[PDB]
Amino acid sequence: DDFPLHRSACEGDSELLSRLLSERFSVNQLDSDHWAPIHYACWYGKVEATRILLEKGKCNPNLLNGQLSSPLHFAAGGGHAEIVQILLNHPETDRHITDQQGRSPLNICEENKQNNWEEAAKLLKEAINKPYEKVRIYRMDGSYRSVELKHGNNTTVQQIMEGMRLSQETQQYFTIWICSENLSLQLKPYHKPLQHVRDWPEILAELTNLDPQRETPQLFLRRDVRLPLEVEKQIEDPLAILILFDEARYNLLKGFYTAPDAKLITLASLLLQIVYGNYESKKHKQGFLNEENLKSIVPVTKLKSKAPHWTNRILHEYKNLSTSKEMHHLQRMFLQNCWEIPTYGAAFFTGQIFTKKVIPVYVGVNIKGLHLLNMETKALLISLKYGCFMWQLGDTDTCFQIHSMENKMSFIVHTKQAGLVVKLLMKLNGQLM
Repeated sequence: DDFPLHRSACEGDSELLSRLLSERFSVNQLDSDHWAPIHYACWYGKVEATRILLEKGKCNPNLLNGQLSSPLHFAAGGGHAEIVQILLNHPETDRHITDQQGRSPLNICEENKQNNWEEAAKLLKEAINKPYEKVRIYRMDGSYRSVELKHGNNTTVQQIMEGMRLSQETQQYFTIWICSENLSLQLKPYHKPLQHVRDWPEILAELTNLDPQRETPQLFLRRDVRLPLEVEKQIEDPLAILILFDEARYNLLKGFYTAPDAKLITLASLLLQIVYGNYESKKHKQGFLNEENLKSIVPVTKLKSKAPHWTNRILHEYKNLSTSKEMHHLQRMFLQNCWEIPTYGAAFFTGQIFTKKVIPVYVGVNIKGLHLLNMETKALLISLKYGCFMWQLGDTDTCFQIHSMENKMSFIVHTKQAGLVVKLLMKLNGQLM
């Protein structure tokens, strides 16, 4: 390895640097000096080399050295004003970054007094006036909150949660998830969400067989999968109720909540009361529950064949609600009906089982146990409470096995998320010592 991408950067050969990027050379590879190409470019003041690496190369502007220094330190340290301009204009830049010795870019700049250090120092000082960049944090009702990014893309989940306008009690129920259409991951407090967004094609590559160009990740506020059901039952905060509710309704409508028709009807009636208020004879009597507004109160998996024969039982239970009142009281009742549902609060993973035929399955894990849904129909294939089964990862970490102590059925789920599943099973089981 000659490290030609690195050499091209400090030599300032733009055309060479650009071509090497297209020829699939990595922008975060560290050479034998533990330096990435952006470090050479910023140390030696190669303006155009840094610009191409940040833009075409889509390099992390805060990418650390082997010795934990940043491009901004090298840029400012060498007094390369124009490169400092560029880095500060990058949306992901962490302007509160510190090196291995807790020094700021300004500290190095003012000390070394190299080149255009005076100009670089001005840019750094009046960069404090700049408003921070903002990331969108979505809820399951489709809405979102713009949160200020203190440390650019180095901003952690915990720091983002502090940016959420949530009290200490409404906050303990939720955390940040990174989710595309067909992969959802709950992040830990120390994780950096925008790095996961950045590395999303590689995350999909490790865990799924999905097309990265057909999946687009976003950040979500979502129920903590670790939240004990016994703790949730004590909840009484209106905002915390609303968020859990909207997420519950979301799972309901998509068909992830499996239950007898009586339960699904009870839920539909509660949604009618919650959305439309009290029942009135002129409005909702006949022809009211058709395809269009049935779809917002019943599972989509029941909308075609099953729901059209529920309309009268739904109207009855809806009428009885009109003859609780407050909005968060009603939504709590909804959750009360959801809590007894087997797959409530579950994280879902995708996999396959092989009957020696090939059945694609959702793998659900919650504080209750493990659950398998047929991927197309969302039908509940198997539901196992903790204590009633055991799990074991496969040789390759590409599958896992489950042993039923009573049903004595053993089966193997094939999935590249097997590691995440086994890890999560262990954690949630341990909460029940």
